[PDB]
Amino acid sequence: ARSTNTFNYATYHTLDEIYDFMDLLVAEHPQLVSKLQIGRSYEGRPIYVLKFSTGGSNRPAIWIDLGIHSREWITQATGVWFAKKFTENYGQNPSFTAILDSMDIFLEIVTNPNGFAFTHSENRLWRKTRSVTSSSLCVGVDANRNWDAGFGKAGASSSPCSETYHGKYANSEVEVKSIVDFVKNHGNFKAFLSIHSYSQLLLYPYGYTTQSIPDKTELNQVAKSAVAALKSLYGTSYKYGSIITTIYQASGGSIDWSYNQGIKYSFTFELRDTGRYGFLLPASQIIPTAQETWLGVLTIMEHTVNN
Ligand SMILES: O=C(O)C[C@@H](Cc1ccccc1)C(=O)O
Ligand SMILES: [Zn+2]
Repeated sequence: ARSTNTFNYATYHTLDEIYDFMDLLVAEHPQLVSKLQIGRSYEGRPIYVLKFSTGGSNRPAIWIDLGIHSREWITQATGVWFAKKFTENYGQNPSFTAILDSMDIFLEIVTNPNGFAFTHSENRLWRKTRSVTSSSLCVGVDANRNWDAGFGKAGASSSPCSETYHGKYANSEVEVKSIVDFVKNHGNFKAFLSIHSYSQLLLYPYGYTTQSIPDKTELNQVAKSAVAALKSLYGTSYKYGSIITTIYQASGGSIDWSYNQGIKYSFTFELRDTGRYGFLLPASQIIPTAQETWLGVLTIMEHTVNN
């Protein structure tokens, strides 16, 4: 509340709490972390990315996004945690310190502000954006169906009323469009991670096609390593594989897009649990989720810095 050291990481926060946190952290580590506004959401809320950097030109960078699907509250919670941890581990953890010395990290905690507000406001289980319009009384697009990676194919609904609506066209949602433009403009991203919940999966491309990525052996071996890492803390068991194979065919997904942009290291995480609590994971499992997912992510990032 008064400092990032006083913020309660073991509870779920609202939008303004999260935003105010961002500003604290920036304040406490001005040499390490910047706040960027890459856009504004459908209902005009600012969209923020934290950049963690030790300097340099346009260093290779790591993208992380959380909270694309608003009801997956454990993601935004992990995101806050990550932010602090980056600030904590730099100069303490030799590994993490080798990473930031050579790459930047871009973290988007609340990818989907509007639907986030709406989960607190009115329906806890809202998933989509809050876009309106057209020949529909139904609001919102499945932002993780809106990307230009086999847009509109099977694995997404063309019904506005659908929980998996894909929207009117690829990149129609300003929440997506804004990441698209920013990553295309940066042009030096090496990894692209998107955090979801639940069902404990680590996923690489594709979702939209049966076709194998050419990097399949590496990304699988990376996935494998990551999963092994994560499990090490608390013994949380994760399955890994390509989307379509592991979860289901899904079109217009983040990772397919990123990967098609030449960002080799594209992974999505589906965090705890497996169905016991589902989206309404207990405040008590925040920290132990964050810690373990951490190791998973840190393993991807070391692989990244190394190849
Ligand atoms: O919602 C989730 O957590 C599941 C996620 C499966 C997915 C992963 C990566 C890419 C595309 C689709 C989705 O349905 O968006
Ligand atoms: Zn999701």
